[PDB]
Amino acid sequence: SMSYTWTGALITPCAAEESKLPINALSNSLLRHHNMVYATTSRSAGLRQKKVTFDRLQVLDDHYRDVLKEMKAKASTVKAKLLSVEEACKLTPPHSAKSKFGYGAKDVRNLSSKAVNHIHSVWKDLLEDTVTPIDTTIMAKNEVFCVQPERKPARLIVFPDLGVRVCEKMALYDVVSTLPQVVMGSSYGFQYSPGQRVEFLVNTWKSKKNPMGFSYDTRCFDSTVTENDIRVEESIYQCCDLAPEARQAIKSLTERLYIGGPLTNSKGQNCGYRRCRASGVLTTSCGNTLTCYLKASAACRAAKLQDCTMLVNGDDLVVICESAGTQEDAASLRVFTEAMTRYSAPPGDPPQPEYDLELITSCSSNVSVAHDASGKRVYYLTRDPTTPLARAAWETARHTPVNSWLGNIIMYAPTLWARMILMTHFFSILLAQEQLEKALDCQIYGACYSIEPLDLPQIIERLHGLSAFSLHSYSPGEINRVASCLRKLGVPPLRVWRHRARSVRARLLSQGGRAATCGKYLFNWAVKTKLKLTPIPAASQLDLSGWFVAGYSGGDIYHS
Ligand SMILES: Cc1ccc(S(=O)(=O)Nc2cc(-c3ccc(F)cc3)sc2C(=O)O)cc1
Repeated sequence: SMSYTWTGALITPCAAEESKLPINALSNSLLRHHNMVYATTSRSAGLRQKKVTFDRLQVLDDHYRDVLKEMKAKASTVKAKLLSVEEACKLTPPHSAKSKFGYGAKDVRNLSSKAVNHIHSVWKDLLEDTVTPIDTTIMAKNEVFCVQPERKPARLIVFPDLGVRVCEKMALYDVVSTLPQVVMGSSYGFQYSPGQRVEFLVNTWKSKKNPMGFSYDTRCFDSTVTENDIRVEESIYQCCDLAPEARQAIKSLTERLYIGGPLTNSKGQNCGYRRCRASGVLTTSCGNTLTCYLKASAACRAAKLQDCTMLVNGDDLVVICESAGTQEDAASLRVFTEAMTRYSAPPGDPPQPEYDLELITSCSSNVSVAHDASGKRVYYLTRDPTTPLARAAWETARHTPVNSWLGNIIMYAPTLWARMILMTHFFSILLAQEQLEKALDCQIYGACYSIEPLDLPQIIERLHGLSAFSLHSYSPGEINRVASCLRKLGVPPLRVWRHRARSVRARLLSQGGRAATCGKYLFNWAVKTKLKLTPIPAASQLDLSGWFVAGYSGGDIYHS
């Protein structure tokens, strides 16, 4: 079973593509080494196709079936509801890819008769037809990165028509939003805010007599997902207490879309056929998480890991267990990897045991420690700032659908780099354009949110605590990583950011209201004589319930 079969037709762009970093009057204030930043384009799609195309083989043992039985038992306690057409329409991002049937996302959100009538016809077809493959479009993603030691090819996105996507929501939004946590419990990563993820990892690490942990990187996970895997996923969904109509729709979507289907480029030409995970469907996140959890849990048993605790976020996996010594741990990991491989999940980078929690990277992030105003140790989530800064550079010269700088500030507010650079840089820009009150779209765990920059102090306090505005004395390793990134990209030093931050702060304070609050809390680090920094009122008015519940990457979800 080949993950993909190709016809030879190219994966084409739907518009002009820029690979080199766009430069404007503000670029140099952020970084000088422009040539280090690039965006992937359809021109490298061929390289990616070669990487993701291969045969899959699976050998399923009793551990695999035992874990699946446990998962099904838990799934049977779930009761999910079908979404109405309007509810599903409201979850559609305003700028989602238009339908080829005469209507767009805007029409969907407005509940226009034409869009609504077509959605109903698609739904009706799903109930009556459970065998005809559904068409999908394949595109090369345009993403920004920084040249790495060891340029990456564009990732591929595969998605069905807008009408089908709305139907996916009606049949599965509730399921993908609630089933994972019930089945995986504390191992389900998307139920945690950054701070809660740290808490879980730290408490788990402390729960072992001699902790040992490792991250497991499956090589091209989506391509390793087999027909068996996708049918097993469906069998789990079907354990739920569902309306018969939902069961039919889920069965149909699985047979006609999730298992595989024809691939069409932006020009309308047949590019080939997919027999693996589609990266752009509602169940991509839930499905990968379930499958990764199933295989990893079985592998932990096959390798005889002692008290293994897992944390899974889609294809991202981390395991923390009881150490049996350096030599034995190395042996256990090899067996774990052999098991994963038998399950069709071979590693890209071979896993290695770590005995220092800070050195374990999962979800492209790691736990580190700093100190608050009181001098107390505070654990927080951070990550290598390279990609975040590369994308900020792009966003500095071009307006984009997703403002990664905002999402990164939200998720990494306590970090040295987000505070010193991202906050300072963008608030200066917002001030100059008098766009402080303009809400911006960003993404959290794949879902899109419209957020007002002025609400950041409230958001940060609620999610990270007041200490996020006073962290200092960062770790040697974190300091070295940030310093390295600044040199690599050619970013101005601390003295320059502090100077700018003092100016931005002074300007915000003069604005009063929420702006003044942003200046007081976000930039207290820049002043020589720090201020009070006490709780904030309004903060408790924003509804943050739903932000960290489930993953929706590739799911075309809008939460507002
Ligand atoms: C957000 C923030 C908080 C504190 C400071 S600081 O200058 O007081 N002290 C500190 C500055 C650091 C630093 C390290 C590497 C760089 F490439 C730039 C700055 S690390 C640190 C520390 O306290 O451990 C700056 C920025």
